[PDB]
Amino acid sequence: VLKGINFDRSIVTPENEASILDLAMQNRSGVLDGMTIDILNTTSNQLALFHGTAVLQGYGIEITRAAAPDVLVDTTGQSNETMLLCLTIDLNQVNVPSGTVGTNTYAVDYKQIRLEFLDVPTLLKQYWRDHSLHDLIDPRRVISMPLYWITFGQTGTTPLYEQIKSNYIDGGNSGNPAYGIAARCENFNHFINKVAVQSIPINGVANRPVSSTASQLTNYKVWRNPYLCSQDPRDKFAPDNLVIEEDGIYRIDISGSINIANYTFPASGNSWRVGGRYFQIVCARNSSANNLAEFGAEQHLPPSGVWTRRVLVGEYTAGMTEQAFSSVATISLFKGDNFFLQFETGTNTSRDSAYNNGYGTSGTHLRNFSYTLERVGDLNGTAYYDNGTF
Amino acid sequence: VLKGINFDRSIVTPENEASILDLAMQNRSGVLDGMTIDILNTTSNQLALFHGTAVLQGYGIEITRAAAPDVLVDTTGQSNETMLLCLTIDLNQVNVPSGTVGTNTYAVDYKQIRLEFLDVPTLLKQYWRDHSLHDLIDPRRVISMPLYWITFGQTGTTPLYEQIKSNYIDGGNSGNPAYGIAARCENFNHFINKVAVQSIPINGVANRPVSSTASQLTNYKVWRNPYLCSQDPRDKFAPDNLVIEEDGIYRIDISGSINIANYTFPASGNSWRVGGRYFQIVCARNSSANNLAEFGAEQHLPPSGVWTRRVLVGEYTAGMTEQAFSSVATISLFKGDNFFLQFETGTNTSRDSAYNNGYGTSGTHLRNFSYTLERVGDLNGTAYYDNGTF
Amino acid sequence: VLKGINFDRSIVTPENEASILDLAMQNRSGVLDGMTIDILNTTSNQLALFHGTAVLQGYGIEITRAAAPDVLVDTTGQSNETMLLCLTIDLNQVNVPSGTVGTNTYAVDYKQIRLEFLDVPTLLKQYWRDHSLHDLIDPRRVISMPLYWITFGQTGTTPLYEQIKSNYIDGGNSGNPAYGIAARCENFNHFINKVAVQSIPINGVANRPVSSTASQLTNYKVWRNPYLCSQDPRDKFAPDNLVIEEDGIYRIDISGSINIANYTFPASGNSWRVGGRYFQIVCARNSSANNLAEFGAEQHLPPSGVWTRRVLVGEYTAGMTEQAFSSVATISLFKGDNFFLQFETGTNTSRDSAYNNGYGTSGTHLRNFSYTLERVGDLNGTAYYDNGTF
Ligand SMILES: [Zn+2]
Ligand SMILES: [Zn+2]
Ligand SMILES: [Zn+2]
Ligand SMILES: [Zn+2]
Ligand SMILES: [Zn+2]
Ligand SMILES: [Zn+2]
Ligand SMILES: [Zn+2]
Ligand SMILES: [Zn+2]
Ligand SMILES: [Zn+2]
Repeated sequence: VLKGINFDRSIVTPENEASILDLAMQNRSGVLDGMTIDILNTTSNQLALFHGTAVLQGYGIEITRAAAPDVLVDTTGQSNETMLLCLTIDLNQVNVPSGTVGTNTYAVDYKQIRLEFLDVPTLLKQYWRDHSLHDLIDPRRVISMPLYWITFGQTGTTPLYEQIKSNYIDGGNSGNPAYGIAARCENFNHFINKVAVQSIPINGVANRPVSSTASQLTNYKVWRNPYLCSQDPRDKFAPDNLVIEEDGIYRIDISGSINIANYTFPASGNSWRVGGRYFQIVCARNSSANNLAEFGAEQHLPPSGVWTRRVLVGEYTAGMTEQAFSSVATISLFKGDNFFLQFETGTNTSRDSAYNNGYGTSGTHLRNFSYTLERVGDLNGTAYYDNGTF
Repeated sequence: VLKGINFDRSIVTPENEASILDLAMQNRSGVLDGMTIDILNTTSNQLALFHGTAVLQGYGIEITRAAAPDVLVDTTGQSNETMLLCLTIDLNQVNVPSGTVGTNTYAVDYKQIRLEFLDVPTLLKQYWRDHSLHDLIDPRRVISMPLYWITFGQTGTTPLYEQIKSNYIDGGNSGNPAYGIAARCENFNHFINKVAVQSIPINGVANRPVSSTASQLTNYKVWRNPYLCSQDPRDKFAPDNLVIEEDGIYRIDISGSINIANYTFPASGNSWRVGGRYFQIVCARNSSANNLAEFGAEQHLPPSGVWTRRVLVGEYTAGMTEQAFSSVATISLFKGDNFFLQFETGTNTSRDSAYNNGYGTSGTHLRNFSYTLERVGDLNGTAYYDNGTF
Repeated sequence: VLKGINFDRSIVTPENEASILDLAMQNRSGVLDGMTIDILNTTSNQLALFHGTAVLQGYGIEITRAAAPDVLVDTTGQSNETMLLCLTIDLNQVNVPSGTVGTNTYAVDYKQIRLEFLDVPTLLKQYWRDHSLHDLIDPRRVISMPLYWITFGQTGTTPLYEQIKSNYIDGGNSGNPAYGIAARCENFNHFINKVAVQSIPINGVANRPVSSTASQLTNYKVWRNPYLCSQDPRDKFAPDNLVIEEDGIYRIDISGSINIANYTFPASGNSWRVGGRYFQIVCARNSSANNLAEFGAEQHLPPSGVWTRRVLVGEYTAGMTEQAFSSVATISLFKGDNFFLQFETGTNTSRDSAYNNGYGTSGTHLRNFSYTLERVGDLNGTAYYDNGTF
């Protein structure tokens, strides 16, 4: 029958308002404030955490402050292991109330909530990002959120820790937690290698032209949303590739210029005319490598016929020292994909190349180059096939 | 007096949390999951629907699963008619509870909820998109959401069905249901007709250059959000025009290049110089035709002085074989409007035309052309006049 | 201990659903409908306001309609002063219920809610935009939202009023209240002054080329979201500068063309070649002046190393009459900052200038110029340092 949830005679239940808060959170779970490690109160038998608030699939969880230590987690028996400190909801457990709402003594022992140590495969099997308490097809009773990588040493030592920033809603994303910017950078200058195909380094290090003969690897300001993407973990691909952590339709914006752009000089033989040289800037996706996503999670397989390369800018050099370009596109990306940008031209400098024979500032380079990658849509349901192939 | 809704001594009512869920839904109503037709359990006297969840102006509605058939709708008396299967809320009705919260027997017969067949004019008069239970000026007691076009044949036959996808929150839009992408496409190539003004086909079919003498109508990947826009229903305008289904401020992104671009050849008579040829790419809106919106609904009239054409790219050809362009603009669009893109140039190929005299690959064409149309703002209240004219 | 908020044995409190509604409002407070001044029922002793709804840090406030006047505020004792009419929540007060839920006589005198007159410094000390009832570090018990600037004259006169539009969620922003468009304009034409550095007027008045010898100051359609930005209050900077009212990551889109663009004419001395002229379009931020934000509020100080200028377009003129450009960038902006756009070129018209020696339509100018400024991300927590410098 047709059942009302929010109607005059309805009873508003706990799952109901949890389902409402989950909707209000754009189906994202995470720590809203605090819940960071407290090293001062951390020993070889206990791990301490500061007070804070978290939302796990619409259920509000709080670590209360008093007097510190705000909370203590038992580390006894954990040694010579890398574990995940997890916040877990277990709906098979029973919450035990005590006292009364009449007196001012009502209290609850929330046995449905746990702070625990799990190994990577156990967490993955009950990770909120892949499974749900509210799931249509496979509804779960136990769900977890990883907070920290905890590396325990020998018995009697305090452990090493690494925050799982993808599970903390810190800032930059308040208001649109499941969307917004994935990656962005400030303007940078990058030397064009004398090759037909090359990636543009989008991860914070560019080969900056410094003199008339030399270029040097120089850092530039870059930012990544750890919930949406991360720098490739393999050092071969780390300067150029992003790993996508979340499926969706993304917008890619690029702008910059090609400086010291090559062309065929106007001479009497070519009727005093500029011979333009073809170049293109492409964005690309690649899913050949599995397990690139956080925790080595299984990649989300793209639909059949999915794109791999897309031209953003395709034109000829125009005989000027510097020529500007700009491009904006929406593209489908999948969890576990590599995402990168490529510059493409011919290799014959006297005939078809957009680059010259010079080096450093005297050689062809990208100048004032920048990009923004933003999640703008999801790939749930029908969209996966209708919108996911391009 | 100043009344509190969420305060210590307040009583949180059903309309209250419905108003909260409606806000959390960005004032969009629709089926969240399931509620699709069940043909196997559909006869000539009954129409079956699968289990699912829907939100109608903040009221949660559920069709429960058990044993199938999840729900049955009476089709007796319906013959030789095209009807709308609607989910309706009727606040004039009384919900009948039974049993008790003490025993485990509390149940409700939600007579305020109906699955029914309505004709187009009846649905339009109580459609959630145009009228509201929460409305300030004209508050309603009965509101409906159309789910399927149901075409009943002769007495004794099973009917034909067409899903009303604008009223299903399937995917691509979870998290920002009233906004996001309206339309997007992959890169395509389109031959420029030897005319002064022409539309660029944005609906999935382009006139692709295939040989040195010929171009052929070729499909390209395109996607449309049915809640925001649809392909024009008139075949004359179907390859080029979108119909806007929702008012708002939209962002239009375009990029591509003009290939085999025409110019005046450098000769001794013009001092060995390139004679550039003017062209422009414009976006346009037109509201002369009423009833283009879904169900033939009345168009929303734009404010006085509203724009009709906007230049996105305006420049000269530069003497190169291929020249890239890009443009991004925010524009106001109204429910019932036609939206389209136009390429504009001169008609004299030896003097002012951006196009040449060739055909197919030998003729001037758009190459790597793509666009994204996105809803980025609404036109409610004051914005209608301050932001709605451009 | 781990406390549940939305769990089976939990008690859902007023602060809880207020915290839920605040999240659903993207942490924005404001009037949702009505609450505008009622001049007809306004005397020299009372100020009247129409019925309406407002949300203040998740608490729903309503002014009820009956018979008018919907509400009356005591103006006795207020004379020869500019005051702020404020809606205030005071959690130190006690809400007084009466009657019973059994009979149909339950009512509450919400003493925690006040409509009052405050001076600018008092409002600033308890303004919702800077302080919170839900705040982690400095939780407050009293918070206010300014609705109108009320200027009282001599005793016996009705006052003058100015609506505080930043605190009214009117339209354009329903669904994404804390984000969306900050500023946008229609295409305009603007004469390039014969200087090295100049601002592009983004506030609705351009110096439009009208004849072969003259340009004239002409209005163009522009829109600003008062919650996000305002026109600079100092007349020296009013045609060009915006004041940012809210911190965040913003997207800036620009497009247009440079018409009657200057270049070195091809002659026998330069081997019949076009000598390109360098120009750049930059966006800029400046925080040297404090108190530019609404109510003269203290500016939010940017992180150390913050950007001040960013190149959007950097290239040479290409020998054509008109050359198009486009650019999209994400930038950090802070409350109290000035934001503006600059056109930059050389000053020698016979050597390095992108502009010529002509005036009006015969002189170099921006044609079909437009922009969109949009808030796309916040700068809360860690983002302030990681994302706030660029
Ligand atoms: Zn649920
Ligand atoms: Zn996954
Ligand atoms: Zn976006
Ligand atoms: Zn309401
Ligand atoms: Zn309508
Ligand atoms: Zn948008
Ligand atoms: Zn709170
Ligand atoms: Zn402030
Ligand atoms: Zn945005």
